[PDB]
Amino acid sequence: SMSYTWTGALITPCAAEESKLPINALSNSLLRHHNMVYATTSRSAGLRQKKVTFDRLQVLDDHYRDVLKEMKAKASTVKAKLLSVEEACKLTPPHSAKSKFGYGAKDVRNLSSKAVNHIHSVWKDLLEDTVTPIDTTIMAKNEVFCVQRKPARLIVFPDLGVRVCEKMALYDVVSTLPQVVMGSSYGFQYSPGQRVEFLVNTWKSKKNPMGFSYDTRCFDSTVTENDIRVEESIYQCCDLAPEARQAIKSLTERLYIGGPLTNSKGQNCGYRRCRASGVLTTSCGNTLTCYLKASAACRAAKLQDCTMLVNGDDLVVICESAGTQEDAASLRVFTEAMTRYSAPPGDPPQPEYDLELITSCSSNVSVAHDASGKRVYYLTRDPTTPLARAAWETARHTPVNSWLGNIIMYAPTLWARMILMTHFFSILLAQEQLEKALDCQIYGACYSIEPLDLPQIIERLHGLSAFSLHSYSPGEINRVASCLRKLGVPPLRVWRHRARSVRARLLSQGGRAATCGKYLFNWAVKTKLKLTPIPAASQLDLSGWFVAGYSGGDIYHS
Ligand SMILES: CC(=O)c1ccc(-c2cc(NS(=O)(=O)c3ccc(C)cc3C)c(C(=O)O)s2)s1
Ligand SMILES: CC(=O)c1ccc(-c2cc(NS(=O)(=O)c3ccc(C)cc3C)c(C(=O)O)s2)s1
Repeated sequence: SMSYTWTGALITPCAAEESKLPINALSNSLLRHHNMVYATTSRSAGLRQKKVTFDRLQVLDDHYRDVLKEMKAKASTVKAKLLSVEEACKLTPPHSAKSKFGYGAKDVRNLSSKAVNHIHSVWKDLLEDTVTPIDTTIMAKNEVFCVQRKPARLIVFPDLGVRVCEKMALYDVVSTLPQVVMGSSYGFQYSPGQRVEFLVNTWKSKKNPMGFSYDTRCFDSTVTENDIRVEESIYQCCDLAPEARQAIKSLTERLYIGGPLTNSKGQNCGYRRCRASGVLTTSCGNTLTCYLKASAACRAAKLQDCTMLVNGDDLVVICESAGTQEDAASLRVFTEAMTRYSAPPGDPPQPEYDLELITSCSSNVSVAHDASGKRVYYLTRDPTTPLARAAWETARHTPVNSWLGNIIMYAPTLWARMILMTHFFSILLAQEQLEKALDCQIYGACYSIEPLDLPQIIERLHGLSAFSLHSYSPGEINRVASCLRKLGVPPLRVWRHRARSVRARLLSQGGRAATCGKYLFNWAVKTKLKLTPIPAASQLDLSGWFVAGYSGGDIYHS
């Protein structure tokens, strides 16, 4: 079974595409080596098509079935509700792709009769037809990176009407089931601090810890019909209304298992027989399937007390070491088993004995010290991509503000604090847009956030320690300094000066702005302040922020 089959029609763009970093009067203050940054375009779609097109083979043994039976037993305890049309509509992002049937995200969010009527019609069709493949659009994603160039990734999604129907039938399922089936192993239930806490405690739970990350080669393409039907059988274990059962069966047969691909010009590009990257179940399905295969593989490889952390296709395993030589052999067997389950590795997995050396979800655990000198572990990552994207956002407004999402997720880091916060608050101040809400993404879901609320948000997600970390590790320091040299990003003395300036402007503004100045830039002054809990913090409603992953799920909140 080929992951895809093609007709020859090109994967066309839906709008003008820029590959080179746009430059304005602000660019240089952040990055000088402009030619290092680029954005992927449909022009490289061909290359990607060749990488994601291959045959899949699967040999399922008793370990696989034993793990599956256990997962289904847990899924049976779940009771999920069918969402109402209005509820599903409110979860639609304001700028989500418009329907091909005469209405857009705006009409959906406002519950217009035209949109609500078509949605209802699509729903009825799902109930009465469980065989006809549903159309999907295939587009080349425009993503920014630093060279040393990768081809654009591909996104496959059904019409807006179908997406609302997916929410109605499955939102409650994909939001509640993974945590029940996988418990503490389900990664999306954790905020960055909780993820670090889980990784550290798990590591400490082993007499002689050993860990490794497992990178599957183009995971979506390795997902087979069997995998997708297996996922449906797990969903069906839930206590569901009969109408929901029918809808899930229908969406599985007509959309999740596969279907035709249509480019932006309306031409048939081919056919998909693997995971669709732009459906509501993409994250939950990848997570369940990755966890199923990995769990079974741990048994085949005989790993001791293998604890796992799964986020979609991202997998991290921490177990009890049985000796260096043996761990290496076990990992080999693990990879062989994963391969038999149609989850071949991209990069061969290697055993690590230093927690901080394991990268998962493009991040790693590191350590610093708080105002009290106490050791504190936090999540960080290589800042190259975040900075390249920040450069792009410096001269171009985008649907998703990566800089804001990165400040929220990596607030305790040296780079997010010194550069991202300083640079963007400087711009927000000059343009008087501090109070303007911006969209960013957390675990795949889109959120509208006011920059002025960052202090509270950071306090709630990372704790006051995020505003006073210091004495970072040499490893982290060198990686940050190397990245800055590579990109041609100005040094500390420059950022410290800009930070003091920004901090002074914010303080004068008063209100929330002053709070931003005091907490976000305390590191920039020589005579540090108090920094005590923020009252308004408790006000913020962060429920649903770290519950589940919705990558490509077309999900919006507030
Ligand atoms: C290349 C480069 O600019 C740098 C390399 C290492 C640097 C570092 C500056 C520090 N100290 S600091 O100047 O007080 C500082 C600056 C900025 C923030 C957000 C926090 C703190 C505590 C470091 C540390 O304490 O570990 S590492 S700065
Ligand atoms: C307290 C603390 O750890 C720090 C305070 C300021 C730091 C800084 C370290 C730097 N550079 S470095 O690449 O890390 C570096 C290069 C060469 C040597 C010989 C040493 C270093 C550290 C800074 C800068 O470039 O502005 S500030 S690091």
